[PDB]
Amino acid sequence: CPLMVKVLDAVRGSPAINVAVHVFRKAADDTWEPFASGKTSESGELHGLTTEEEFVEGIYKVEIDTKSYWKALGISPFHEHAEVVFTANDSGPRRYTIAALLSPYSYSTTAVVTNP
Amino acid sequence: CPLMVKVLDAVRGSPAINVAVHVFRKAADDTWEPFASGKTSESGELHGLTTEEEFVEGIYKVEIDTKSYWKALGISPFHEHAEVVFTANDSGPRRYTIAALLSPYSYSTTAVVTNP
Amino acid sequence: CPLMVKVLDAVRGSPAINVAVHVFRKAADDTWEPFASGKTSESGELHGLTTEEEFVEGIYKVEIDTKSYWKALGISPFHEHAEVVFTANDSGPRRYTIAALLSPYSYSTTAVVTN
Amino acid sequence: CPLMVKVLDAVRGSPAINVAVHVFRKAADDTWEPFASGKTSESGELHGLTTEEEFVEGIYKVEIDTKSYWKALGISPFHEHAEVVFTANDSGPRRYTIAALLSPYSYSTTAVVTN
Ligand SMILES: CCOc1ccccc1-c1nc(-c2ccncc2)no1
Ligand SMILES: CCOc1ccccc1-c1nc(-c2ccncc2)no1
Repeated sequence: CPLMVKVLDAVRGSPAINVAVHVFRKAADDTWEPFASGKTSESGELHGLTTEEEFVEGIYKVEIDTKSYWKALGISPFHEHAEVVFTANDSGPRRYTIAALLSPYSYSTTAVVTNP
Repeated sequence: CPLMVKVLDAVRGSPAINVAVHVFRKAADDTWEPFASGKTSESGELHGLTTEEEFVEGIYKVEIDTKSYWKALGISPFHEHAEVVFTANDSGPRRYTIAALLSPYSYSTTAVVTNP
Repeated sequence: CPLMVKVLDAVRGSPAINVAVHVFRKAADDTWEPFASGKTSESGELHGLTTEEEFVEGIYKVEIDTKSYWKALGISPFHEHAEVVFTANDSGPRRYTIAALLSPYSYSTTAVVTN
Repeated sequence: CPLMVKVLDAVRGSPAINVAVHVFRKAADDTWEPFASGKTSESGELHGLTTEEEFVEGIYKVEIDTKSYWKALGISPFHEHAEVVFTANDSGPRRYTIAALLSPYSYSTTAVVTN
């Protein structure tokens, strides 16, 4: 519930299904520790990444594997991935949705942050 | 169910709440006939605009009143509105989501079209 | 020089070349009167639309013929066109650039207003 | 000339001026080595990053320091930075422009790859 990812396809006008997403958290030593991962559903959504307990304050990186998606539709895209890096939960727990809209040579991302 | 509008605020990182939306349909005489209207909810969504019966084939215009939103947050924006114009249901009934992401000097829009 | 339009293609990663663009000014009776038009260049730009003398405060609509663009590339598009509607205000900077980034089911637009 | 970066501000409708940009090339051991950097100009552009000789095929990362930008304007931002990661491929056009459109909780990026 606290971290959700939504991915849309701007070419097809559809959810981007079966998109791999990897989440990292910056460790004390400044390396990126694996935090969670998953694949978007048939609605382009990925829930279930983490729990309120696990999702502590920190700097998080959400890596959306856009290059496998375009190639596994038969398209050679420009970007390797879309990376979204942000500090989370630094004034207490929030719920974050990271949304991404994909084209072969472009993407946009936005965050929706709500306080439960 | 067949036509939904979702509006997000890129400054606040939130749904864009209480955004007025007007939908028009192009008439035989090439004028824009009022079709439906409403306001986004606290989740930035507007459902209930039309029914499968009412939502026939045609050219539709979804006008999102972005200028009242920015001003009624105390911001003077650039655009008068965001207009999304498209042919609908021309190969049979589809479900359309029109999404818009707003900034004072910019917006983006995408469509998600699904076949029930 | 006061009004320029820049159009980009998010599918091919290129300027959107030979796109028709029509500019309208809102008239007293709430109708849209033709103001300027042209086709984007090889760099996706359209210059020469108006002059400082002609470009007075008011409500303008920039209609980009995205459907013809995508059709000419063999790609099925969603929108009839992209329309960007804005007020020109003399209290703000002098030169307006209307930029649009096109995909078949999506577009993005922004204004760069500079002195 | 082969690599340019353009940054725009969607809140103010202007170029994003004096934004720090760092470019990295991926090394054999999967680490990111510094390649080029600078600050955007008054037109939101950064030229002069590299030369044709230096800019070989590979994986590049363009990190835009969006958080400092927004802080200097007094605006609370979401992202630490914006990172654009791509492969340079010689089979495609010669000149790369990486464009980014910034908002406090969102950004858009596109590539314009031309000859
Ligand atoms: C939290 C975002 O959730 C959504 C949920 C349902 C449908 C769409 C979205 C969504 N739309 C956009 C959007 C992307 C590009 N241009 C305009 C809008 N980003 O996310
Ligand atoms: C003001 C002229 O604009 C430009 C001039 C030169 C090159 C590129 C651009 C440009 N990039 C974008 C853009 C839009 C949405 N997401 C990312 C980028 N819009 O315009």
